[PDB]
Amino acid sequence: QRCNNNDKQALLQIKTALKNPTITDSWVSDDDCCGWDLVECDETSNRIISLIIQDDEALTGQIPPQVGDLPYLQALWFRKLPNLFGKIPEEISALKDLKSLRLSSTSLSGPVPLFFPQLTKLTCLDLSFNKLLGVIPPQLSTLPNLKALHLERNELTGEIPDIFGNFAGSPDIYLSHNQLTGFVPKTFARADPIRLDFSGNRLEGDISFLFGPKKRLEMLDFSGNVLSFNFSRVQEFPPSLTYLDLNHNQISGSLSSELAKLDLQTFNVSDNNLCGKIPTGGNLQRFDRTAYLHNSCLCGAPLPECAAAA
Ligand SMILES: *[C@@H]1O[C@H](CO)[C@@H](O)[C@H](O)[C@H]1NC(C)=O
Ligand SMILES: *[C@@H]1O[C@H](CO)[C@@H](O)[C@H](O)[C@H]1NC(C)=O
Repeated sequence: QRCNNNDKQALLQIKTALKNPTITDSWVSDDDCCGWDLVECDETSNRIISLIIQDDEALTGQIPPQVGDLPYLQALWFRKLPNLFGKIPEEISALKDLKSLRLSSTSLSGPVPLFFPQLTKLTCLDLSFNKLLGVIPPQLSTLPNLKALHLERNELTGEIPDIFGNFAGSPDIYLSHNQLTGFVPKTFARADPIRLDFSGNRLEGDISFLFGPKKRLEMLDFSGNVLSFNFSRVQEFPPSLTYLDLNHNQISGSLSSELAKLDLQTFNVSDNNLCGKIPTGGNLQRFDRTAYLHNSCLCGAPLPECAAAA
């Protein structure tokens, strides 16, 4: 045939372990498993290289450990399974060929496991919208080929490890809606990511070293933190910045007039300690007043005109 018998028996184990959910109805010992839904075989090796279990509210239990028994997996997705619980099983460490691991929108908990650096082909690592706990493993920073890391919407505490600025190739990082504390590491000055989303944490201090004219940054969201620095020290911006959200921080100083050279699509500095005139140009008078409310003394279009004598 085509379907490898060992890949076949592992899939039949996983089906059994999940209590024959409906989404595995295609998994019949009649038909070649390469034919089945949710899975993909390689063209040459004919091994299972893909398993996508998604969007099934009734599916109850843990990640079956027999996922470790599909040794040629390149993509393993468990997404939008609210009744999936327990911890990420240690067995995923034997999946040396994964490029895409997405375990997200589930009730997976415990610590972020420590074996991910060993998964050297990883390009996408998405553990987002779970109940993961404790600190970020700094050694994740050693993966050589990551494009994106999603740890957003868990229950992670502690600081951003210094070495998280040193990912080879500067992948996008999403840490938002956790309980992270301390400063953004200055190692991020040397990183060139396209997107960063650290919003809804308890981060403090400065991020001025994230901006600057040779960076390829397009999207920055640090809204809902306690950032406390003088925005006047950012006098040049990454030219392709189109999304900048800093609402709900303790940022002070004033808006550089260099902001008017950006094609900003999204812009929000509401609920800060900013002062002085909103500069004229670019898209700045195109944002409605809600991008600028709850500041100390910003004035001008679209806020009311500057009134020094009142
Ligand atoms: C903030 O930084 C700039 C230059 O880096 C300085 O000129 C300015 O007065 C400082 N602002 C405040 C409010 O301390
Ligand atoms: C800015 O943020 C506030 C708070 O999240 C929100 O209510 C408001 O609509 C936002 N405005 C813009 C223009 O993004």
